[PDB]
Amino acid sequence: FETLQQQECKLLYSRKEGQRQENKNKNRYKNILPFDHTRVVLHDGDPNEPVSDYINANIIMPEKSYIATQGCLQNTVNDFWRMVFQENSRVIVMTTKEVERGKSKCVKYWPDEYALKEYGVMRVRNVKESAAHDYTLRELKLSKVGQGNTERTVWQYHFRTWPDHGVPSDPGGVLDFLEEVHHKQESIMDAGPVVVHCSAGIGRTGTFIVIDILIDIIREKGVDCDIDVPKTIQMVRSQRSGMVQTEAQYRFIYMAVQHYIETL
Ligand SMILES: Cn1c(-c2cccc(NC(=O)CCC(=O)NCc3ccc4c(c3)OCO4)c2)c(I)c2cc(C(=O)O)c(O)cc21
Repeated sequence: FETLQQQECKLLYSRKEGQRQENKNKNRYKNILPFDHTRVVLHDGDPNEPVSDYINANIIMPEKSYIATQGCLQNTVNDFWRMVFQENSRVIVMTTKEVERGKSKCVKYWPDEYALKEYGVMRVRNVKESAAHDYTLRELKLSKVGQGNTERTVWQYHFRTWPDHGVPSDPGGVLDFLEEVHHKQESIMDAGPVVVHCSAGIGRTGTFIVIDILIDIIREKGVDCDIDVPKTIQMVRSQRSGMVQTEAQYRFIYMAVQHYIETL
């Protein structure tokens, strides 16, 4: 893990946008930013706003795409749905609670069951909240106001059991969970990138995107194929820096992948 933490003593890519004054309070952590070449660009924003194209997120495509970004901020909730809509995403993976260890990891941006809110030009209708053990599945209807013909379902799997400290002592919950999200994403033909976030959108988020990428490998090739965790992390970090910030989260990806193979 350290042979890679060092490999980032310097960054091979530019993150000039996130620093612009106007995008200053559009990030949760001043130091965590998105590389200009992968970052999600937001079109069609309030023409009264100078910069409405920025959102702290990065398209992550294995080299099924993903979109890693931060947990919503009170002032970014509308930029968030604009991304969802613009990107045509149908699945959302919340990996953080709304407040861990007493602090705000993410702001609520989905309306209560049966309810319906409006975020800028976007409308969201929670048509039914179901809640299993490790997570809660919320069926949402997103659409741009003034145009109901654009409406589409956007399932939001909200993992809730992840410990405030450390990582799951066992990968079972994360695997059944991801397993669901996989098939759900597969059923929706022409869906956009799966979104996955957390406080900053790089640690825990990266742990999921990564585990999922490898498990997809094990579904296509078998339990025999070769898994290179370290080459994979570098692979995503080239699209978004910091993916996976701890050794424990690193070891998890390993225990995660093996376990899955055991299951098979
Ligand atoms: C572990 N970690 C860290 C991360 C990395 C380095 C340091 C910290 N620091 C801490 O606050 C822990 C300190 C502690 O012992 N508590 C006492 C305490 C807490 C809050 C207070 C306070 C005192 O005084 C005022 O406030 C967190 C990140 I960033 C991070 C991000 C993710 C992700 O998915 O995005 C993740 O899954 C894990 C992550």
